[PDB]
Amino acid sequence: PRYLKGWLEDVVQLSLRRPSVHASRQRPIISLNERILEFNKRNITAIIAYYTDPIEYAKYMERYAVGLSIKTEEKYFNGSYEMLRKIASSVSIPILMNDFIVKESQIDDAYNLGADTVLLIVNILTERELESLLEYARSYGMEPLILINDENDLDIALRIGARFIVIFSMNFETGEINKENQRKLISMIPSNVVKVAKLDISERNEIEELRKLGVNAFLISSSLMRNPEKIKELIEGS
Amino acid sequence: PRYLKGWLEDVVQLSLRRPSVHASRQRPIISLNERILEFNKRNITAIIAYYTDPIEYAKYMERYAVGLSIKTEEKYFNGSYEMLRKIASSVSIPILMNDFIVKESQIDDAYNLGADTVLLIVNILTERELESLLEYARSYGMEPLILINDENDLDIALRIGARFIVIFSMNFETGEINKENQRKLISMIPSNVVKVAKLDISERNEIEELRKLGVNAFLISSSLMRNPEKIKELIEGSH
Ligand SMILES: CCCCCCCCCCCC[N+](C)(C)CCCC(=O)O
Ligand SMILES: CCCCCCCCCCCC[N+](C)(C)CCCC(=O)O
Ligand SMILES: CCCCCCCCCCCC[N+](C)(C)CCCC(=O)O
Repeated sequence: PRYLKGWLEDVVQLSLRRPSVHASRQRPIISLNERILEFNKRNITAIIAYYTDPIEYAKYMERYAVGLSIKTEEKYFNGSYEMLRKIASSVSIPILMNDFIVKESQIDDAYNLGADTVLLIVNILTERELESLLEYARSYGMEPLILINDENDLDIALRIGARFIVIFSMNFETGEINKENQRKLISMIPSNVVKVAKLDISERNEIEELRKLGVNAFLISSSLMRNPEKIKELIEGS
Repeated sequence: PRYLKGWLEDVVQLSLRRPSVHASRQRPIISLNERILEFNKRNITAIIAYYTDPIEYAKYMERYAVGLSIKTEEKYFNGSYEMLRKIASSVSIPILMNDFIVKESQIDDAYNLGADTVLLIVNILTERELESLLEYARSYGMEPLILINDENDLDIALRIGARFIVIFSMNFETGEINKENQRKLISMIPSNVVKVAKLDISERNEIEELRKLGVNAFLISSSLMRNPEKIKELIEGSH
């Protein structure tokens, strides 16, 4: 990967050592990106539920969300592989594995655990690595969601042929999104790319303008909320 | 302008020396790109008639075309400023003045002759010139149609904030379009740009699939045909 600083370098160092799992999947892959496209056709707002017990939430969100985002990074985000595997086997909507993917065995894990795609982060990989890991996931039938954070990220993402892009424009220190830069990046992205905008639930009212801007789906974090129904009702009312 | 070679250099040097005109516009701007979006909303195929007796042709296509393109380049395309004024004073659908625009006075000419927008061509202009002519056209209420011919063109147009793009991908000596590169370029354009594809009338069967790729309108040349009813009926049939 890249040679970074601080906690990002630590989580990169740790992820490079992530032991792979013995596991086998319960169902075939459900394409997250194509389901988003089918939600667009049917004029249903496509929201990836960004989860931070987890089985209860996944059960509730299954009837409403276009897909589920499950954190598996262990040191800084309290995730686990077993959590993912349990969620993936008892739900039948696409599961996105959310982690710091730096080697091919992590894509094996995601696949063997029941995930339907994985997150790739341009800003921690070389261009060579990103194309190699993008093609490795596709070998399993997984179009990964590629996280872009700035213009250079997007240049690389389009050069290697990414079809599934999530736009952050976030400071990896604080965690705040520059909405202005996010809008910019979204507007530079080809229309044959499935575009996902990262939001917090407090900015839920930006959804409609972002749709008109070309956004196909939304990766929505619910901050400190714990009640799936209340999360869902707050999304619904906007 | 950029440095160029062949006939393209010649027409660009001729255009730098194009005398301006002093006419008075006889009706307000009718926005071509918005009318295109109106047609999209109504599921009416939007086609810009690429005219190539012209007043009879214009009066006839006014009922069906989303807009008209009139050539005003004089030496190679047999166009004239006076033909543009007479057509524009006679139909009520948007008019596109198609020329080699390298200076602001030509945009003045378009406005004063009654055109509703202008063509700008990425590959004959520097980036600064193109951004400058873009805003000057916008000073009159003309969102120009920006012509892109390759990926470097498209990169420059999206950076300056082109909202209205026509995709050619044409060998500028022969006039032949690389069809699969035209489709590549179409798909590289963000979804919120109004997209126009150049077509020959013999390619009218590609319209539906081009709509599916995200194309909003079609700049259709009718080749050698001389009967405007036959031209319309040939397109009417293929839908
Ligand atoms: C798998 C999902 C991708 C999103 C992860 C983005 C990372 C940015 C979030 C901020 C993380 C901040 N923490 C918790 C590590 C604190 C570190 C603060 C610091 O830089 O000093
Ligand atoms: C090359 C010159 C192009 C002139 C534009 C001719 C368009 C022909 C359309 C004929 C109108 C037929 N209508 C009345 C049924 C409308 C068609 C509806 C549709 O767009 O499918
Ligand atoms: C006229 C408004 C601009 C539209 C874009 C022009 C593209 C046309 C390209 C085809 C060029 C064909 N020609 C005949 C002009 C070249 C031959 C000139 C010559 O050597 O006689």
